[PDB]
Amino acid sequence: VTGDQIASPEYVDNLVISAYAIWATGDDINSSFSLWNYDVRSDDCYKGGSGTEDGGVFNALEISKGINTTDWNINDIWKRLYQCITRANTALQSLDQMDEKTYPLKNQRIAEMRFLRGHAHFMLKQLFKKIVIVNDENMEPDAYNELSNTTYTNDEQWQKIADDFQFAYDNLPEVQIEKGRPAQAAAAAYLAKTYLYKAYRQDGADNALTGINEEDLKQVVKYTDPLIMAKGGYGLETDYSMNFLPQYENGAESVWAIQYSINLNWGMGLTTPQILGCCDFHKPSQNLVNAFKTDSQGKPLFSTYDNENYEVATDNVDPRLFHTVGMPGFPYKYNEGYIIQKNDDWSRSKGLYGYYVSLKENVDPDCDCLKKGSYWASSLNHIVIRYADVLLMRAEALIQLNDGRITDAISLINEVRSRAAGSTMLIFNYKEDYGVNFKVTPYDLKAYAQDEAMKMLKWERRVEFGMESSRFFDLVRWGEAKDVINAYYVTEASRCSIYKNAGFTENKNEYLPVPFEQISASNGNYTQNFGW
Ligand code: NA
Ligand code: NA
Ligand code: NA
Repeated sequence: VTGDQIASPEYVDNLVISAYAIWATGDDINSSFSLWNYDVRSDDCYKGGSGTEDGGVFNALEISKGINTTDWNINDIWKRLYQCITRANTALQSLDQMDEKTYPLKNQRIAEMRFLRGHAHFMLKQLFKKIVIVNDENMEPDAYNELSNTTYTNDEQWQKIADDFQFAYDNLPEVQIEKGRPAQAAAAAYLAKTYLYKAYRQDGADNALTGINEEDLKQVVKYTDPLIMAKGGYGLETDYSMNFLPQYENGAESVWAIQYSINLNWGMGLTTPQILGCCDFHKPSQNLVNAFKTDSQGKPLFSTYDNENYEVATDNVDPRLFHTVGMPGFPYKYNEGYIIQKNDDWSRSKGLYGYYVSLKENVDPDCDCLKKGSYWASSLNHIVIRYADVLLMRAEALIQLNDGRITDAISLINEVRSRAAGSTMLIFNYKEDYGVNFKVTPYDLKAYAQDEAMKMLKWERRVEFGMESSRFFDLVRWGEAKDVINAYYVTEASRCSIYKNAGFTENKNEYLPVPFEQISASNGNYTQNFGW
């Protein structure tokens, strides 16, 4: 009955499109949904910019000192991520009322919105730990006003996120024509990722690891099953570099990505190098550059890598370095017209934060995909889930299960590591032209003890996902952020003097404080993180 329809298809589809759109337009230069601004806490990178006071709140995060519950940036990322949840919930409110006879893709669209809701809650959970679960799109103002971030235990909060991805897995198609819409495999991947983070229990009052749960790990293994992934045709790109190039978007490795177009990615506006005039943020560390060094057999220098800086002429190196970090003497993003130098064209801080450039989010300066507004921004997609992460999540789970499948996990690591060894498509002249000694070899498929296998796993993550803003979150997952980050502060202070007085406090700095503005507005319903 035409005049009795509260919501037409067009209007509901517009709500759905709006719920996607906020992922491209809802963030900003100091609050990117990549969360790069927060991964300055890791051993992968430095804040950059003009100096320590250019984003003082982010300097404080970088060194773990002088962070406040009231900091503007902390409240802002909370609010921006909750705005994404609000839009997904608005769409669901209308979708729930639709008649499938009128709107045949009702259930699939519901699944899309639940997936987006899960994406936002997952990132909030990584950042803040103790979060509000806003999963009732039909909630009245009174119920809405009594929401709390301790209604659910830590483990239950992870379960609630998983529940959204589970629905999504159960209801999404295997293949999407419109690639920004998640497919079944993307829900499976994110469900697995949720269970992986859930498995490393923090079931006590503080942020310490209390156990590693096997049932959660079995869910990771279940939802990374290559038979599931095959239904969507997902797999490694032929060459690693293709993950980060405009003409290779939506490939087999792009399990799920945010779609930009010439809607540019303004949230990366600060991370362009100084050669474009601004802003030199998000700078690879010397520690990360050194982590690409390899031994005479093509393996990581597990205990010695960081003792001397990478030296092109003499050292074996992983090709992934040259897709991750732009270094002095080399082309910027594969463009021989822009050779990086140790000078003020390649530093906004006279060298304080060094001369490395993060390549992954940057494009060829001649790209038609690159525009200048207030800042320079491109249409390069942001991949939330790369297939390499599926394989390495699977390996991690298998290694933690330690139930006779560590050799299977090594085989998985080797699919990623072998791919890196061959990844010279746009850098194949670097031996002849620059003296680069490429050497990466897969591991022998023999019996490894669990701790050795886990070391190999962590190391493969390090070189696979440098500068992709999950390194800090991994260290917290693993319960070792204080030790790894404090050791990095000690070693990196001789290279970047911003770390002189750095120091991480365990059972405090594993997460951001819940923002005070939020606590205050909740009238006692929100609880602060341990140690804050
Ligand atoms: Na850092
Ligand atoms: Na690349
Ligand atoms: Na630079």
